[PDB]
Amino acid sequence: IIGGEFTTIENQPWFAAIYRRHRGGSVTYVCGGSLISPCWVISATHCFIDYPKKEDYIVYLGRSRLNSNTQGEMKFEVENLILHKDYSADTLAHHNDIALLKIRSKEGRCAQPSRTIQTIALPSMYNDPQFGTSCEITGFGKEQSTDYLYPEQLKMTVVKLISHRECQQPHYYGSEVTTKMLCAADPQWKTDSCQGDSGGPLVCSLQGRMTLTGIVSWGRGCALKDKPGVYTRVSHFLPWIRSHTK
Ligand SMILES: NCc1ccc(Br)cc1
Repeated sequence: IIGGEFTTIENQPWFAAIYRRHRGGSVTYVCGGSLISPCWVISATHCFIDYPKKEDYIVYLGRSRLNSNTQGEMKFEVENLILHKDYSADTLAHHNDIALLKIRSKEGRCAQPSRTIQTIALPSMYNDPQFGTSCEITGFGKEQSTDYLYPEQLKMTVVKLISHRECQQPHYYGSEVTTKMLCAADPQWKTDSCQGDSGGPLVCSLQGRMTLTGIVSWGRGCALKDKPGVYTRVSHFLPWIRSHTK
């Protein structure tokens, strides 16, 4: 996350931290995700397309730090890694960039709510907030596009949903942005998601409830003028989600 502030998992208790196991025994961070039910984490297909075996991944919930332990955290294995059949990537854009991870503990349990772990609501079919609405994004991604390290503490920031009309303009992304996506950015372009924030939540208040409106997908750089963050539009994937969550 570029700009914004350091936070803790209690302020974003649906946030899932996804890592990959490495030969040589190293484990490194992959992407964010969101807990949409006790057994299911939603994320972005692009995080996993290169290495699609579930056995390689580990999901933490309740985790406020990247490479050290948080009290109350819970470790899970990936019982089912579901990537979208129609995923494809442009030079810039990714399409149908959505994924599901079915989680279970080695002891076989799914997630139990606590001070640091909660599910997040899906939006109702085709129901998104209006443009100009303020939403929050969260992640362990880079603090500056040029950095080589990820921050050790979880960050969040606030961005504003931008109209399709406006995200169409050729000084933005043009044809590359579609109706399966949402755009969001800072009015002054000073804060944004960045590399490593992919798969994480874009959270908006909807019917007096924190709702998972977007999934961090792609952008031109991070926090660059006229290049807002692009997000998978969750409200247009409910059939995919309901079907594959059975
Ligand atoms: N795919 C990494 C990335 C995602 C969002 C923005 Br904005 C920038 C980069």
